Amino acid sequence: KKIITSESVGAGHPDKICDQISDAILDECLSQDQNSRVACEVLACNRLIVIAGEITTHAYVDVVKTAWEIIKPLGYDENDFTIISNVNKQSVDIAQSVDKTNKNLIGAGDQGIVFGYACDETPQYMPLTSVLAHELLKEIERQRRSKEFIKIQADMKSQVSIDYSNSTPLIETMLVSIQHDEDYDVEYFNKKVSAIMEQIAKKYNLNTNFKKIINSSGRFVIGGPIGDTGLTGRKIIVDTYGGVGHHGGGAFSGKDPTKVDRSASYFARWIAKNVVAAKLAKQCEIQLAFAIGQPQPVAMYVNTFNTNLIDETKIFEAIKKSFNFDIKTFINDLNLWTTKYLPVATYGHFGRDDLDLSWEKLNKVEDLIKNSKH
Amino acid sequence: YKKIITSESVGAGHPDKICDQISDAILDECLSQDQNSRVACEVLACNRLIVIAGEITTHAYVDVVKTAWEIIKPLGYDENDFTIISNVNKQSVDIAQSVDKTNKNLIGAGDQGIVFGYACDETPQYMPLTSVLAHELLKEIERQRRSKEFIKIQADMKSQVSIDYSNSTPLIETMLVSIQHDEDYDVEYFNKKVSAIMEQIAKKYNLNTNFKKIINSSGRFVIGGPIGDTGLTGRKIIVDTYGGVGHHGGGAFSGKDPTKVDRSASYFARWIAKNVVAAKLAKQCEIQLAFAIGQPQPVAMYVNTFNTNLIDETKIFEAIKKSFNFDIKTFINDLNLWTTKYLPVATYGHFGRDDLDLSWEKLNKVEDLIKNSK
Amino acid sequence: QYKKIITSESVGAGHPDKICDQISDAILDECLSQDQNSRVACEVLACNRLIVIAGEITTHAYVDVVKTAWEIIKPLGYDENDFTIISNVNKQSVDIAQSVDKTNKNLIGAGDQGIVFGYACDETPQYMPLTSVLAHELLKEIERQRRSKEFIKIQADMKSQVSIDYSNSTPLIETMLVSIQHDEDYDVEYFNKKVSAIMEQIAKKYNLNTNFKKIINSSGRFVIGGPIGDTGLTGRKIIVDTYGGVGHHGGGAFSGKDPTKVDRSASYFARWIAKNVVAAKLAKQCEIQLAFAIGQPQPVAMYVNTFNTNLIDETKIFEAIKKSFNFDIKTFINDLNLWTTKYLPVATYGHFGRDDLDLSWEKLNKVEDLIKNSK
Amino acid sequence: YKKIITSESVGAGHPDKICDQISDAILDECLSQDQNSRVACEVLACNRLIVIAGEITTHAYVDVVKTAWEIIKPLGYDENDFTIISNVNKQSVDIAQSVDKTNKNLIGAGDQGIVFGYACDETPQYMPLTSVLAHELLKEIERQRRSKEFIKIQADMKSQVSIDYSNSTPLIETMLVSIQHDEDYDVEYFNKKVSAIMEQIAKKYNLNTNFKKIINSSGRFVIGGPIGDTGLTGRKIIVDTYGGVGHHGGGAFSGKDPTKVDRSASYFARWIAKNVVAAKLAKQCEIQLAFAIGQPQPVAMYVNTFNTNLIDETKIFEAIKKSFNFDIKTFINDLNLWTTKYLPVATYGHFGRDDLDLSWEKLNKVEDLIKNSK
Ligand SMILES: C[S@@+](CC[C@H](N)C(=O)[O-])C[C@H]1O[C@@H](n2cnc3c(N)ncnc32)[C@H](O)[C@@H]1O
Ligand SMILES: C[S@@+](CC[C@H](N)C(=O)[O-])C[C@H]1O[C@@H](n2cnc3c(N)ncnc32)[C@H](O)[C@@H]1O
Ligand SMILES: C[S@@+](CC[C@H](N)C(=O)[O-])C[C@H]1O[C@@H](n2cnc3c(N)ncnc32)[C@H](O)[C@@H]1O
Ligand SMILES: C[S@@+](CC[C@H](N)C(=O)[O-])C[C@H]1O[C@@H](n2cnc3c(N)ncnc32)[C@H](O)[C@@H]1O
Ligand SMILES: C[S@@+](CC[C@H](N)C(=O)[O-])C[C@H]1O[C@@H](n2cnc3c(N)ncnc32)[C@H](O)[C@@H]1O
Ligand SMILES: C[S@@+](CC[C@H](N)C(=O)[O-])C[C@H]1O[C@@H](n2cnc3c(N)ncnc32)[C@H](O)[C@@H]1O
Ligand SMILES: C[S@@+](CC[C@H](N)C(=O)[O-])C[C@H]1O[C@@H](n2cnc3c(N)ncnc32)[C@H](O)[C@@H]1O
Ligand SMILES: C[S@@+](CC[C@H](N)C(=O)[O-])C[C@H]1O[C@@H](n2cnc3c(N)ncnc32)[C@H](O)[C@@H]1O
Ligand SMILES: [Cl-]
Ligand SMILES: [Cl-]
Ligand SMILES: [Cl-]
Ligand SMILES: [Cl-]
Repeated sequence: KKIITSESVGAGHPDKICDQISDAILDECLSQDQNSRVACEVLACNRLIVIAGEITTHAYVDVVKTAWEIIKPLGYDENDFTIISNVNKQSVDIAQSVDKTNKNLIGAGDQGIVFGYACDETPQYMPLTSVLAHELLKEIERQRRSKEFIKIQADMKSQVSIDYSNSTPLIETMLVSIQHDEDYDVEYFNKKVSAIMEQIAKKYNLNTNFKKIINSSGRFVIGGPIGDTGLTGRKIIVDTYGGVGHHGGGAFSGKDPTKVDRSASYFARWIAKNVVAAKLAKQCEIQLAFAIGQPQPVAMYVNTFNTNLIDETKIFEAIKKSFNFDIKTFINDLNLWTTKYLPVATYGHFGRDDLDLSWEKLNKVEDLIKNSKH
Repeated sequence: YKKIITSESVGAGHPDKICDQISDAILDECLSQDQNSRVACEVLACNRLIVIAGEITTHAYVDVVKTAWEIIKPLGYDENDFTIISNVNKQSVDIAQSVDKTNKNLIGAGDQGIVFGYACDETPQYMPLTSVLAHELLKEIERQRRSKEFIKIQADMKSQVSIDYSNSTPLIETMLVSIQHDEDYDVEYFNKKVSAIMEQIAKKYNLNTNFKKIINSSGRFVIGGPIGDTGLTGRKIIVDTYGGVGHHGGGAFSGKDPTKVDRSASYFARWIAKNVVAAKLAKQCEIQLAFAIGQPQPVAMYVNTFNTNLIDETKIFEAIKKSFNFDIKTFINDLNLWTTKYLPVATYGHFGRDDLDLSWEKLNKVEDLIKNSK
Repeated sequence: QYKKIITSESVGAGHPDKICDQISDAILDECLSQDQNSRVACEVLACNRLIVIAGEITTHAYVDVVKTAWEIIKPLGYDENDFTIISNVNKQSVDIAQSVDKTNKNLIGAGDQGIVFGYACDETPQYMPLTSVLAHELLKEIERQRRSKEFIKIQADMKSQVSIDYSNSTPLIETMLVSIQHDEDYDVEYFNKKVSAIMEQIAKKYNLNTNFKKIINSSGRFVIGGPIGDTGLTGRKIIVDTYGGVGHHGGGAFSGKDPTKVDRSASYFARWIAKNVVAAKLAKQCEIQLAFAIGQPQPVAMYVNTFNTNLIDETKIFEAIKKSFNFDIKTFINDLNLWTTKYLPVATYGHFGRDDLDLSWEKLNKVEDLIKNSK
Repeated sequence: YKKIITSESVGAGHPDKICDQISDAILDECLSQDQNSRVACEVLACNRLIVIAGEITTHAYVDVVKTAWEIIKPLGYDENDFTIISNVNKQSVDIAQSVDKTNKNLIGAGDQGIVFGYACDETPQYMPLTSVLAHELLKEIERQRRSKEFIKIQADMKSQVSIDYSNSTPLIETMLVSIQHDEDYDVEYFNKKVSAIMEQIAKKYNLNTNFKKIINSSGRFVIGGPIGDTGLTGRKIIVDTYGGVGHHGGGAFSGKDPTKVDRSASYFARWIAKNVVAAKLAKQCEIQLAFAIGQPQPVAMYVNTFNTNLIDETKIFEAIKKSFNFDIKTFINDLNLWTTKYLPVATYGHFGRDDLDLSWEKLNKVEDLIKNSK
């Protein structure tokens, strides 16, 4: 059997708490000052939250109040954490490279490599393993908040394995771990989780006879930052493509759009998704590489995994003709100065049928089709 | 239209790598005193603060300040440069009971997750050439910084290497380096030193010497280390692994004892893949393994040979299953992970290190694989 | 999500409203085969174990309504003892008849007042909305497979609904939904796989994406069906019969009606105009509204809407239509051979864009006239 | 070239409307006795037969003969005019299990389907003027028939009004009425009465009086009601709604309890559209909603403002999502659909009825829409 597996984590997972605080701080800066330079990193461990990084802005963000906005809906209060604010300014050496003399150009905020990915497995143009893993946790957290699923807490993880041996996928295993109250009823808990798992499988017209692994540790009462240290940018595969897509290593949360790790990753997704939606391939991955201070990528590679429906050279040419690779220009084309990032800090940045993200729009299919012709 | 693949590396004074080094230095000290330590040490370094956190249950005592100074003093920092915060929590007893089975003789996985192992035949290291070259550039620059053969530079540095794989012999397309330099440097001397190092590395691998060189594209890099950019443990996971050519499941290595399968199973998967390729069963091999917390074996496995298999894929899969022990306690012991020193892999990658002697890099399973693949 | 997601439906041959439309039109066809001057307005109700055949017929024909009903219901699996049949056939009001039969002038007066809309667009080779085309194709294929036994343990009552995202210039399928009546002992895994493959095969036939949401038997159980599960009546699927909610509708039903009922004949006429306008490349979409008065031989109003997709001035389209078509009711009925057309075939799967049939109102025989008259 | 739009209405003695009235009178009787009734009552009226059929599961008992007599006696019929057939089946238990969820806080949609809600600013009713005028003609004639101000007429009648929208002020182009009359009527009196009523309605809406009048074009209409034409429930769905100016999804209203979304969601969509227009977000608004049997929320929505939007269409869409709850059970309760009497909307249209007090006609969401659209 060909068994592929991906994961997700919930809103009370400690790494995700950090991503949410980073992006909530970013969103508050950008709401006040659209030219903010923000690289906000957070650490959450036991009873300490550290808010750090490099920010140059006209805004003022109350980082304590912002942190409380993320942690109060998970059950924490104002006395649970020491908060350390260590906000440095952006290095003037980086800033002079980004802010070019030509005021219509933005130089890349760093070197690096990013990958964008899309496939035709799901309506989201995402790997089915990742879609199912996120949907499981979104439903559990929805029920936790509405009180349809009682005596659970917000720290949780999922993992879904799919059998791709035949042309119809089968679910092989669904796994969930959910932090629970000391006085929980394990029979009620197992039945709730089993039902949620089946409901998600049925929503995607899949089999319902898969293995279920429910709270395999056998006890999960200690959780959140008490059980495990969180840091920003430690769930980059959960944030992206579940291990089916390649990754260049850059984290998203807490970064303004001049950080190409974020903005060019969104751009690359937008390209790949439109290539696949245009039916030029079943799977498409776009690698882009950058040099600090340079306003365009220094390299690009387009991989269609032998699923291309037209010549690879024509795909590559259609992409070059249909997209503008100037950083300032693609930041503007995707409205990244006015996008709210907090909503993508949980449950993935891509394929979000619950959100309206610019990099998910299929508005380049007509250009790609026209530019790919004979 | 050329096929250009790009990977990166970072130096010992890069702030994320400072954190990885402190994490692994702390781990090495714990394991030297107590081979049953449970350690998950996470570090943040920003401006003038180093935060040492995570979850440790041990009979050892580690002087975290002294350990941090051992990493930062060779980079030019002193005892008054950083506030050091020590926030060492204990391992959750709920996780511990799942890992330390009542049985004895078994170790349960320390978490769920997915890991990937990768190997290819491009280099004697069985690693992607892009990654090998990127690391070799920075190792040589840092060697010269310490010997004073390359003056007026500092320890924060990055590299990026682009290779053109359009034809059967790879060609270097671009080598890029950024190196933190002193205010009073001589840019002409600096450019000449870097150019020569780039050519020397290319010649060491018998490659072309006519490639593009991008040297300090920002045009000024005086501010650096944690002053210029916040570092965190486990934020260079692609640099630590396969440079974007191999998949990644998202787990970080540094600071973790071998019961954390993100580390131990990633090493195990590498060991498998490298032996597959060394046994000439394939030119490239990638192995995915998935885990469930508390369970002593993987819950899923997938083997990809990218259509470079020299025998039937099913026989490779079977030979792997027959030639390795998938029990976690057993593979931890087969790789001598309780007595391996991790600090040396906290810079310049955990894989393909022909400068080190790592158990997961040994070609001691070739014989078994060949026998079991009939 | 913020999107232009447009949705249309279809229903199958064993859907209870469609059973009624088929019995209505089969009765009409038998009358017109015997007497081309028949006046027929045949309405059918099917509930539980009763079929009522009613309406107003004046004819020299004789139709065996029981035998006709059995011709519709036997291929769906019913037998001769499943329904009580009530035949309540009244004559056409002589007050309506004298208005329609203008023997004096050689004219036909409209059989009623009313408004009709004809519609066409360039999305499909049928010149129909893609949502409607796909919805019908799904059910035609499932019913084809039911009869050939390629798809087992299903019954004839079924519905489909297709949602397309038109937010950008290329349409993408958003959702395909089907509900199919199934046997008690069915295998849900086999059923899901069969439906999924049919859905994908229809998408691929039209060169569309195959990664859309699939909603398959959302009720979770559909063993009770046909008139037992739901009452059918003639003329309760007028949007399925026409343009799936993309086109406007004036409210008139088609089935069971002879061509003097302008609800039917003028609807067909308006489709014929709209289709030819679009095929002539005068517009990408065209909707024609016509209004009538009982006893009057021509429409009392007309409006032509090209939805801002006109390729030439709207006044020239309007003029070309007036020069190319004859709006006298008797004349357009004869131009479309409506007295000799068989209507049973259009009582399932829609009256328009039927590339599986040869309908007069679907012929592109006015394109040359429209192009010439638009200059 | 004039832009002439036309709509119709029919009177209380029209045979299709007789059926709609008996359907809704039966429904009202069921709901007065049992608010959890499930009712889908369909009626056929032809020559001398009335058939009362459909699917009802209830604790109520309705005397269907007495109910039918309550509709037909004020139209001049008596107890010996019709054979009455009662064929009341129960609701399919297969449908019922889908609608009446185990989770008793949800109602699943009673069927699949598409509904459209519409509103425009042409009249105080927020309805197309053509429809408003057509209904007003027949309401006034029927009022006069009953008060004996218009003698020697009967209750079967129809109207049709054509308006020229070529210029910014609408002009009436044609008014057409047909009214069933006694054999011994005086045609001159009748023509003058109808002409005056037509002028009186035009003057009520401040319109022109120079339009074409088409009065009893057939030239004789003594035979009428079910003797002249067969009626069925749900055969005037355009007259019931928006006169051909709004789109329609094909579902009928009369005889259905609120779990049939063809009715309840049509009312809900009207309530949205009307409030959008009253809030001055657009001059015309049409809302399409699609449903799946057993699912408690719509599966699709589209909002069309016909390029008359006064703010961005995305902000209208967002304001609607924030201001309305799309859960079926919730919108049924918000509109008090279990306790609304439906008989009054079975003649003269279900929308824009400034002579009734309908929940879906209340402008009680304008403040929410304005607030949520900033
Ligand atoms: C407070 S902000 C803006 C002050 C003033 N409104 C202005 O435009 O100058 C100025 C600097 O404070 C630093 N800073 C430190 N903590 C901060 C916080 N919580 N929010 C915003 N900036 C902060 C950043 O480096 C930032 O560039
Ligand atoms: C298992 S912990 C990671 C290792 C931890 N750092 C240690 O000291 O062993 C990682 C994630 O698993 C989840 N987790 C925490 N305690 C758990 C338990 N008792 N059972 C299952 N999952 C748990 C939480 O989401 C947590 O962030
Ligand atoms: C210091 S250790 C060893 C003490 C004594 N040797 C023993 O065997 O119990 C005990 C606990 O201290 C906590 N601790 C806090 N900081 C520490 C540090 N710097 N090194 C080791 N353990 C630390 C860990 O949770 C660990 O389990
Ligand atoms: C450019 S910084 C990352 C973004 C930064 N947090 C900011 O506030 O914009 C990332 C890495 O690039 C390198 N770096 C820092 N300053 C640099 C410069 N002035 N030129 C080039 N590379 C630099 C250092 O290795 C640093 O860790
Ligand atoms: C049976 S038809 C034709 C009889 C005879 N062949 C003739 O030419 O007079 C005469 C009338 O019967 C009434 N009728 C009742 N049931 C009928 C049916 N089943 N087929 C045709 N006409 C029917 C219609 O009103 C029709 O005008
Ligand atoms: C759902 S029924 C209509 C409401 C019904 N009269 C009642 O009493 O609730 C309308 C159509 O849906 C289909 N239908 C019937 N039973 C169904 C079921 N159990 N699941 C799905 N669709 C069904 C049939 O095509 C039927 O004509
Ligand atoms: C008359 S009601 C039952 C009266 C009894 N009060 C009860 O609660 O059970 C029971 C069934 O009768 C059927 N029925 C037949 N004709 C009916 C009618 N005229 N009014 C109500 N139900 C009728 C419906 O299917 C309904 O669910
Ligand atoms: C004209 S009839 C429709 C077709 C009719 N079933 C037939 O057999 O020809 C439709 C409606 O028009 C009205 N109508 C009936 N007889 C009429 C007449 N003599 N002149 C005008 N309208 C009439 C009634 O309102 C009736 O419900
Ligand atoms: Cl984790
Ligand atoms: Cl970096
Ligand atoms: Cl239906
Ligand atoms: Cl009518």
